[PDB]
Amino acid sequence: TKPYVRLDKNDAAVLLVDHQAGLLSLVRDIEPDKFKNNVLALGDLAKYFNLPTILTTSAETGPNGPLVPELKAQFPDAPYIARPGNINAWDNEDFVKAVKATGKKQLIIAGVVTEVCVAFPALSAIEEGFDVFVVTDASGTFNEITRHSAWDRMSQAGAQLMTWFGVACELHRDWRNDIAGLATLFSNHIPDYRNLMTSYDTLT
Amino acid sequence: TKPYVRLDKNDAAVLLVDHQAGLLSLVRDIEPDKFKNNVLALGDLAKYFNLPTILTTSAETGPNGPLVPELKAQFPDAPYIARPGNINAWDNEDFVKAVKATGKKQLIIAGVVTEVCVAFPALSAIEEGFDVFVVTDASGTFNEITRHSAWDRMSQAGAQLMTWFGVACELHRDWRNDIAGLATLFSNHIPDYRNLMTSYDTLT
Amino acid sequence: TKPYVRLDKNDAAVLLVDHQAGLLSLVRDIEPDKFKNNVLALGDLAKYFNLPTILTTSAETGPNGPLVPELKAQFPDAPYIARPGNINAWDNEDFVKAVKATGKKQLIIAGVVTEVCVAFPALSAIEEGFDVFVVTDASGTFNEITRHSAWDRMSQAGAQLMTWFGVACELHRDWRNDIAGLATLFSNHIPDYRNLMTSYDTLT
Amino acid sequence: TKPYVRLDKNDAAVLLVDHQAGLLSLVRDIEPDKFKNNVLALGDLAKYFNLPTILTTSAETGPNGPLVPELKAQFPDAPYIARPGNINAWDNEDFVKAVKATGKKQLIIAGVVTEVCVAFPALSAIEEGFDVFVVTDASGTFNEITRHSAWDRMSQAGAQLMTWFGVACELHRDWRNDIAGLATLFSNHIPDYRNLMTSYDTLT
Amino acid sequence: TKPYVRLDKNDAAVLLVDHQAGLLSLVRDIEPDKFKNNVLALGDLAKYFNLPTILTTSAETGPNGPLVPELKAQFPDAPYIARPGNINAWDNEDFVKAVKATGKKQLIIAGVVTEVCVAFPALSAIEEGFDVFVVTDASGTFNEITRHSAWDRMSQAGAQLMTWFGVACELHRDWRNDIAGLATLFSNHIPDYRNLMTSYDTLT
Amino acid sequence: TKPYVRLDKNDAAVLLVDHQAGLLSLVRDIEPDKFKNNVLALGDLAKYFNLPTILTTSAETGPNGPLVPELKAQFPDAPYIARPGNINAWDNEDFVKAVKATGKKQLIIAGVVTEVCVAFPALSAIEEGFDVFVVTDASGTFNEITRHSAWDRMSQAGAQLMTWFGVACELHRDWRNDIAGLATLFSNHIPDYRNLMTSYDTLT
Amino acid sequence: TKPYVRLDKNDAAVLLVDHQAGLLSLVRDIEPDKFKNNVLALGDLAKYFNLPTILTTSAETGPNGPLVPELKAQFPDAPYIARPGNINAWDNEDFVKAVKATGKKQLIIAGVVTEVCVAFPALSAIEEGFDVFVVTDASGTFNEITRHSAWDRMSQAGAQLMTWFGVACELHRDWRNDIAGLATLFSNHIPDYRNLMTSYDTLT
Amino acid sequence: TKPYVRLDKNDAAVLLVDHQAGLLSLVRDIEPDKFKNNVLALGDLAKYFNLPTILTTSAETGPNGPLVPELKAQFPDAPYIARPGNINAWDNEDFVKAVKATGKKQLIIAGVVTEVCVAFPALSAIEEGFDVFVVTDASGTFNEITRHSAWDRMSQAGAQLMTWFGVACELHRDWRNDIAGLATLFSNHIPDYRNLMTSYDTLT
Repeated sequence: TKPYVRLDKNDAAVLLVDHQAGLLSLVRDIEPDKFKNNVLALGDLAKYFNLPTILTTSAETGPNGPLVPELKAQFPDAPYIARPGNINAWDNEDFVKAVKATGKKQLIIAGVVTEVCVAFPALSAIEEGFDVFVVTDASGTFNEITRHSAWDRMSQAGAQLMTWFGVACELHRDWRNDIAGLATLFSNHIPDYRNLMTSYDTLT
Repeated sequence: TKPYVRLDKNDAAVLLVDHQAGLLSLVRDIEPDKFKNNVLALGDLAKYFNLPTILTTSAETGPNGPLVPELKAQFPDAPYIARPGNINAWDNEDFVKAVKATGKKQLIIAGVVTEVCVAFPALSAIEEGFDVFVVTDASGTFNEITRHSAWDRMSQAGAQLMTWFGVACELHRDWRNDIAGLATLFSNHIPDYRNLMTSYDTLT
Repeated sequence: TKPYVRLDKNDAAVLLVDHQAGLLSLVRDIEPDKFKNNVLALGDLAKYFNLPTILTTSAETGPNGPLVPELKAQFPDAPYIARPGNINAWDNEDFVKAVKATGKKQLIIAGVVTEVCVAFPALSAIEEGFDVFVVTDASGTFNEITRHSAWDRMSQAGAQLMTWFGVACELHRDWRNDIAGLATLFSNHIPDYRNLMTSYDTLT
Repeated sequence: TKPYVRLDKNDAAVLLVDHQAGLLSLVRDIEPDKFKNNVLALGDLAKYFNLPTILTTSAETGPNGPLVPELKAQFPDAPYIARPGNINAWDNEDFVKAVKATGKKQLIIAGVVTEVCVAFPALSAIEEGFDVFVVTDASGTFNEITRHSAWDRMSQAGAQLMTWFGVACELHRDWRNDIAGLATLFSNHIPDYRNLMTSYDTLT
Repeated sequence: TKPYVRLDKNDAAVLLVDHQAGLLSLVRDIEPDKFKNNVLALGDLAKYFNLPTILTTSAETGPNGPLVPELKAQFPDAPYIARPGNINAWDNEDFVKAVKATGKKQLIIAGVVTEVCVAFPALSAIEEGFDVFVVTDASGTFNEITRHSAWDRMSQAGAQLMTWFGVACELHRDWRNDIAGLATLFSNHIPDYRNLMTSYDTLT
Repeated sequence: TKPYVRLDKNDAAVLLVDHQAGLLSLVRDIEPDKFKNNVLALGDLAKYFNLPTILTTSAETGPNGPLVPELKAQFPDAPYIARPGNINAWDNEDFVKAVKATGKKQLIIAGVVTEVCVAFPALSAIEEGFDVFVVTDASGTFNEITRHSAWDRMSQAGAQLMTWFGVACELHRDWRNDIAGLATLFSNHIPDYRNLMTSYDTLT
Repeated sequence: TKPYVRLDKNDAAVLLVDHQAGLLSLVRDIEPDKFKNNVLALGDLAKYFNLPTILTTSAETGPNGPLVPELKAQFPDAPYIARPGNINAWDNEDFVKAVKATGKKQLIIAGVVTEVCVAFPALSAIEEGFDVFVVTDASGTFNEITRHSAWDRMSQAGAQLMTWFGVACELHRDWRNDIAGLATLFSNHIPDYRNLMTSYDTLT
Repeated sequence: TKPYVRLDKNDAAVLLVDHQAGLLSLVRDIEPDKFKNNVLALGDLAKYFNLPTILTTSAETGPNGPLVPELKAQFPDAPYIARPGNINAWDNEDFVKAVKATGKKQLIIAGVVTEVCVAFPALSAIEEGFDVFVVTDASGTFNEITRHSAWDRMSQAGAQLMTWFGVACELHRDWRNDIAGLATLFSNHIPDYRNLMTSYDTLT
């Protein structure tokens, strides 16, 4: 029937679009403590799984502000495309070149705002033949209407809507591949899971 | 794959349907301060991008009331079709004529109520072969159920659900085309963005 | 493109499924004051537009309770199928016979609970070739999850999700067909509209 | 048109995935009192309808914890696959073997978390040709975003989204098949229905 | 300890302040169907218990609009003070004179907006020595912040916050005083109670 | 300063007012699964701590319905006052005589609806000198406005607003008094605690 | 009884504390469109009623940012105290001296964040003998918990919780004092009122 | 008037009650990411201001679980009272002796669950003459009803309801006392503030 097009840690690249200091103030559909944790979780999983990662920003030398320091620090050697004008990152030639240079068929995309910086390149990438996976809990926007309208638009085009924990699990496939590593990622980003670990660890 | 059918500032017309004084009191799915800002934002972007715009009202000489003054004042030369009876604007011959006279393939539609004044002509237009883009945050209705039911119906038919900021960004494409102009539109309609500008401006 | 399959007052029948006194206590996804008004609005529009209407109940001589008095009183000559056991009304031969006897291609369906008494016959009817329109604001269920899951299932099958005011507007098409009649229906079921009428009437 | 692919009590198996003590603490999209009742309702209906049932857990000898006692106690002879590493149950050979051994075409799936333990095997099963029915109110996850993203993904693939009461009704088809039995299931899991029964019973 | 200052049907007057057609459009803290039902319930109970009732409006010949027709029709002989400018009804001499002429110590107050038309006269009345009971569910305002701030202010001054059903029960005291009358009031304004009545009646 | 007037298991009585099958359908401020669990938790703790308990109903032979079976079954020897007309239970002589016969200074009260069946007797009791503790999560009403207004009124009079778990902990004081007993109460009424217990037990 | 301590336009001063561009990004308990409108409404009413107004900022030459431009522009001659370190404005000598120099007994306070920049000086002022009125809808903070805790603290101390429209009406007292002026204030800050005005005006 | 009883960094002690790994799973009134951040923020501010801090746990060798690792690690020399049975920490002699040994008049309290582990000792402390400040956003419970009922009870007794950021600002008083220190605390626990800092720093 419909094939299950699942994330393959050897055929996926991560695109982090415009998670900038100024732009994050516009994010109100997901509260800040949760949003910050989710964005950092996504960066950590990209690093953990060793997925080619591409960073891009929009007019960072203005109100939009610089890329949040964590991402910059975490991916010092990753392609960093500071777009001076193109709103849709896919319209930037350097950006597309970097994406295609990863040689990956699957693109895991997250950024701000959801309906512009994520949706535009997601739609462009789908037209180009890529398998697109949107991390909806690591992408932010004005409110639930701007968010849900974007979800509808991306889903309609064929984008798979996923969340960071789901992304990590589909990529990892098996705990035995590295229990401690995945457990650390989860403990660092899911207070409830960390608590379960604490109790289990002190008891055993 | 699925082509990205994106807004083209040279191939799009804006249809503002029944944003009337009386009818706005029926809008309860989007709070008034946000709704007013969004509707005015849509009018401002239509003017900014110079998109052929069509205004229409339903039984304005009754409880429905007159078109909100801002729109009337902003588009004094635009086609203004006061429909005496047709609920679906597409059933009004003058309305369809005005729409087709714009010569635009893409129609950006917003109005009240979402499930009637927006959905009916959106569905009619899709049947006629137009590419329809619904501005969900500049369209209002009774509640979330009447709204979401309409979204489902329009999406099912092929309408692209968008929000005003997304619409502006897809139309503009590149900041460099006119930075100050887009920045002004954003500053006037996004308090958070205006604040970022204020801080940046006083510092630089 | 996709044809706009709109309600035709001459080709539509209304199916009111299990709006029973006991069963209404299970409805918690739509608050009671709004739900009661919406159900009565649907009955009033069915009567106003003279649409063949079919009433049905499930094990009414038990906890489920009798059909709410208003509907019984409003459609004294309509087919009334008290199903002794079949959960999906479409599984009741008398019910299907009554539906087909209306000779109508379009079926406007509402009832309780949304995911069972509305969804089951809606899906059965779609398989039989009928054009189905679900009145989502006149159908009730346990909570938003049971509701939204049902919406997804019905939409997936091809059901058009609509709300009562939208249904009335698509059926009427033109105010001039009978202004006072439609205005009365609206005034009786939309407090906000009634208020607009009051102000307009005392002023003119 | 689209066939109504409805649950058949003779052609359906139930898969209960990772409803573990530790993992249930991660469920925050559905409040605990409702979630517990729903999960137990699903187990009770599986038992009532005599549907082949498969239990599976993920790294139960760790923070994830043991399967909740109720399920273990209710299905002592059911296949119980304690997966030591595979996140997607479908990747476990014993699990798939047990599923296929039931000889059932329809799979009713529920578990935690929705977007991983339910979605992954649901998608895998759809690819294998099974008719999948997801019990959305007996599956739990972090929040509404992780949940709704998963719903979109499963629906997109062809999964039918259902809720436990709907599942029971589609399976039973007719009250007369066993009134007391279904009534007991409902009374035990729907406080509102139990109240209707109490009043009716004391009066009659 | 603190005395229970309860409503006495022989020492209470009802003040209905500014429930006008225009002003009701400003009420967004309580949805319209519920609000309409609650206001009409309060009018019905005032009439039922034969309580001296005072109607008052603010600049009714302007955007504020006329008093909702039902109240005017229900209390044709009640004092009706059309205030031409005084915002706080207590500042209008005719209004205060009317309140004092009732000879009642207890004042049941409701109106729109709650923080102005209800709060101002309630605070004035408390200063004057009256026992004030505010009907919070028959008073409307902009949002929950304007509402809750007013509740705090009124409660801080000593006003007793009540809701229409509670008001009716405190006034009635005993069902046996007139079962049918109170039952009718409840049936007409509480859909859930009406349903209970329908089931009970058809069975007995 | 202000003395901590805490629950004393030897000086407290429990008043369960009108938790009737019909009346529970009116409870919409607290969802049914949680509400049922909370009411049964209060009944369980009253039995566990051997507190003198008084059951009372209002017009049970009518739409209001019988007392929920569990309470009747749990307190077979408790005073059971079927009030034929008095809305405020304190106005019923048998009720007050029973309360006073317990000899308890502290009264733990819960019932439906909170603003009438709980608030009225609570206010009456406070006037009489009793220390009143309202169990807000085992008392139900129409919505949050009817609930919060009642809380304000009760708190204003001096009632202490508590919830069942807090009630249990304040009465118990020390785990060591009977660990297993309190643990069982908690396990039976708090799914999260039960899960903690399951994991801990299987591990130790 | 308790005196109604109402706003007197001749004995009130307005304190606008820290409505800075940077600090406004921290405000998430009230959405931005509404918040901006409310802050500007308060500034407009302060100017309209000619109330002595005091502007103050905290570390404006840093992340906190400059005062929003509108307030600066609207009150060019008002005392403007840039506090270099004192968090509670009352601890700044110039600030207190300015407040006392107004000679006003009543202080209308608003600012960000509500639990610090508003609450601290409000509590200080109350201790000093001033009558404090907090504008809760023109004060912003992190979330509803930080907000409601502050309301509790301020109310507990004796502050009167008000909202901008209520503030305007209490100060104005009578429409006839200047109908057009108050009407303009309302029209500019309440979309629903503006709509009422539009319909009324076009009709008359 | 009422004195402003403000936090004094030299006369305040911090009581962290039962923030245990198991018990945190019961916290559902505040989402986990925010709750974790708030608890860690309170621990950080207690350490920053060098306030005598007391850690206490309830039956930690059981389902309740161990104290979250961060608090243990942050306060290695703080009194740590493992209570073997006393639910209200004030009933534990070592606990009270430790509180009194600090010599502090003001007690900043936080813990889980708010209506038991925080409320009980807060009420006990108030009776003993202490000035109690409850950190409502670093205290967790089952839901909003259990939370708000506790707030009411604590406030009624005289406790001051505060939140961590407010606590930090009231203790600090002046930025100049140590700008970098307070800024770091804020940056580490308020993503919005951190973003403001990032933009400001890169620009200056």
